[PDB]
Amino acid sequence: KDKLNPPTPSIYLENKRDAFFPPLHQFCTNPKNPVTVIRGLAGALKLDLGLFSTKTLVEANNEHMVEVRTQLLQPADENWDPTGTKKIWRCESNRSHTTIAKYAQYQASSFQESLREENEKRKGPFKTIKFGTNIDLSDNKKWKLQLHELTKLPAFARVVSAGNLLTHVGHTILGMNTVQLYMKVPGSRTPGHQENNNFCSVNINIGPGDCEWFVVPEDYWGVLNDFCEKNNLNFLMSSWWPNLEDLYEANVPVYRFIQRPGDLVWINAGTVHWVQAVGWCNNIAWNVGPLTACQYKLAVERYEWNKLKSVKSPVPMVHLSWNMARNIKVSDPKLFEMIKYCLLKILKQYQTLREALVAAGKEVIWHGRTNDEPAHYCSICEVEVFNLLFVTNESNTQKTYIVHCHDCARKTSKSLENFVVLEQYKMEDLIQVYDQFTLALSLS
Ligand SMILES: O=C([O-])CC(=O)C(=O)O
Ligand SMILES: [Mn+2]
Ligand SMILES: [Zn+2]
Repeated sequence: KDKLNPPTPSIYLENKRDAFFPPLHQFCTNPKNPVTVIRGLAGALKLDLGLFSTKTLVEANNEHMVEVRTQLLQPADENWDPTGTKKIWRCESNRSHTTIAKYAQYQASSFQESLREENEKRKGPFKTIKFGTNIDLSDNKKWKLQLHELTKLPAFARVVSAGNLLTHVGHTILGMNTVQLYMKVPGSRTPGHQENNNFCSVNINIGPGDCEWFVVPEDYWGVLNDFCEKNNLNFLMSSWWPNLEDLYEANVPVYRFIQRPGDLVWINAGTVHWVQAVGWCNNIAWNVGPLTACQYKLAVERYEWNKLKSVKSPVPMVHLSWNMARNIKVSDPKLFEMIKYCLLKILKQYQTLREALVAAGKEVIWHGRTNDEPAHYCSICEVEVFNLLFVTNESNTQKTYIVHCHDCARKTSKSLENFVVLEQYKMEDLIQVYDQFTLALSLS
């Protein structure tokens, strides 16, 4: 079908007015648009992209860490097995570390070398390339001018804003509410994925070269999960590059487009995507969580799915849900009912566990909390642990407070005789927050 190759939802900005025009924000967060390409964004705002050039980055922090992926240079939109016999989903992508200064040297010599081949005149085997990915730009003292430039964006796309759920988590989540940088040569690939806990994402191409994007709507993700499983791949943990002919056969629509320097790509919640550099360029990216029923719903879904698959959730959705109820006036009835439902479930589970402990003669110790203290995860299984913390007698005395969930503590110590139970919130107080959480009136 032509319907299997749909057009790209696109918007063309000329000036600051187009960029701050409220219908732009509405268009991006509309569930019907899996992706929005905002063309000419940096030009419209007069953003100085030179602050993110490789020359500038070397001058700023030349010894900064870079994660290196070593890959094969594949043709166009395909992925072949090493021998060049057939197209397969598994990608080769070996990891190591380098510095900005050393990768910059490779990026430049790569370009010079291709200029020479181009002046040498006239199925693989395939060449090896290196991709510099996941560069951490969270430190405001090291990247002051870079981070300040991104505050020039319209509020809905900023790393920090009052309407961003990730701003309401209350603590740093590396690479989600902090910026990541990518340094590339032609063929550099980001393999197939959904964002952490299905949060929206923003990506800006610094240039000077182009990137090519491939996008599949959220509601087809189960089909791609099946494909991975049938090819001995973990959808969440493995590196895979979809065979477009497999997808077409399975009637999965694929959005395909070019991202030019200064173009901003908005990836909506749960949208599946993979990317390759066409030329030499850098990119920057981070996550955003719009206050919509759609975003909250997909975030909760992936949170629960990650438990089944034994994968850690970077976003602590229990911690976040209480913060929303404490600090955010919710005027959408669907969104309000979703949050209320979740809090009620947390509250009942917490009540059940607490009374089981008390009925069995186990002391609950009042421990309390520091404000802005991050959520806790189980030191063994990495599930989020809220309020009732399980700590060993020894870690307690030493004041190390190494957190365990109830299930892991039990599996170790049958009657919890090796543990103490710490409580961070009084029950009356959580009941109060829940009770005072009501639907606000908005006429919008
Ligand atoms: O390689 C990049 O530009 C980062 C990327 O694909 C993404 O935003 O998922
Ligand atoms: Mn992404
Ligand atoms: Zn555990």
